[PDB]
Amino acid sequence: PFPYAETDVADLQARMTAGELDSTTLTQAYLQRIAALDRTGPRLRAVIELNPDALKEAAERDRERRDGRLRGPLHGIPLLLKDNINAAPMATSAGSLALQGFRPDDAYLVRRLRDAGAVVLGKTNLSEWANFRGNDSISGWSARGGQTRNPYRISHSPCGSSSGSAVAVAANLASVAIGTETDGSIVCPAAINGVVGLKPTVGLVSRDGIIPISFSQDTAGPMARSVADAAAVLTAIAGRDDADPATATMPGRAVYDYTARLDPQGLRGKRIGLLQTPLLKYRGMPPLIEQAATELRRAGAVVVPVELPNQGAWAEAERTLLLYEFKAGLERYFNTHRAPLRSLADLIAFNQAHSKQELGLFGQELLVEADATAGLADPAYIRARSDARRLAGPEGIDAALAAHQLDALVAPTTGVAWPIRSDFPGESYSAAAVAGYPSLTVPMGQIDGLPVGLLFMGTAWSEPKLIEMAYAYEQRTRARRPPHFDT
Repeated sequence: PFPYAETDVADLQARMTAGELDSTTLTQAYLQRIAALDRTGPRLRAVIELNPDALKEAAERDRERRDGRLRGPLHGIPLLLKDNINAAPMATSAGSLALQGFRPDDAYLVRRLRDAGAVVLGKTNLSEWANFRGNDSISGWSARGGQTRNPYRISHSPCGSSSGSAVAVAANLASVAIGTETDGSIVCPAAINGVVGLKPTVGLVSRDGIIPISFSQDTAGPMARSVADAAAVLTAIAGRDDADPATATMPGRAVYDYTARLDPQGLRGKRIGLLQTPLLKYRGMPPLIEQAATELRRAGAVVVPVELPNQGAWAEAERTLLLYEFKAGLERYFNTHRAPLRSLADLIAFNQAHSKQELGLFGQELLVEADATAGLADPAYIRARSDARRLAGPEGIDAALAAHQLDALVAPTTGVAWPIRSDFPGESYSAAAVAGYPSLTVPMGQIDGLPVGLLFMGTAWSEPKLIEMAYAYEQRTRARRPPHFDT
């Protein structure tokens, strides 16, 4: 039994601080487990590239500790980063063969994690280009990283686009991980793999140094086995960055310790709206969501059934804004970091030239459609961006919260994992993604051995409250169960 399995960040830190564990031991333990479960054995393929300097980093953190120069709660803690996040000296490929030799400098959030003392173990696989490449795509697949597998049943999907990060955390391949979300890419794979996933308000965490899709919806976020671990990571990565204008829009930003919000009485006096959608009747779901509602009520919260105004009405507008922002953002990123590719057209041409390795399972229709967009000055785009944001936020999530004076909206995150070699109606997480509002999924059980999560959504900047509520729910349920491997 892995000696660090299911061990929280605070506990690992306590052990190292007591001199019973050091970063190099913990780091090498994870690396050995990665070799045994990710590269061989069940071949989870959650890790696309190891950091050659992982041991060096861990050893330096230990020397600093012995010298009495601690950096904080994450000192010596090993973590993994989705492969669309820049982090030297590894490549940042977004899973594409086109960027296999592209090794840009650290993204802002990575600089923050390293300054906090975290050890970067490596990069995790993701649906190629964060699943914004083609139609009928396969979640968790990329040309460079292959197919990531769900550890609860390796024949099934890990979902995406933060596939490797969710799987790695669920399989105890690292303490915590960082993923990114445009629309469902953090909370969906987190729920599908039985872990906690938190997508913050757009602007809380800098997007600088991340291969993008949408500046309107994109955001990095923590993935962990517990809410406390996710809160510790958020505390380290949140912050204003001059390179990302969205971070300047945050009201009253301060050096906030989100772990202070880990209140076991966090649901007392709260009001929650249980979203009514067909997902509540998903096979095997009724008992789980009913039990969750009961736990929330017993914890002191009022739970009332509500419908999200404009549910899905933003679909068309969102599709439009993503196409326009993807071309603009990707080309800006290529230029800023001097990538070997200079345009979206170059990428499209590359995949065609390497069709055997890149276009064998599905195409690149989204890249093609995005390349044909006029630009950000197009009236149609401006209208779409405005409509999507309005429908999902002010007239969506906010309208529901105001109608019953609620603190949050909850619902099952999604259905269960499906066979890889083969969209669940009623999902609600798109509202938070499109509104740029915070969402957080917590394990709430399983159906036929496959994890199911409980989703929490709130208005902009409500992370402190969402964490309090999610933690309170988690502490009285402790529903997560680790995956069982054959050998």
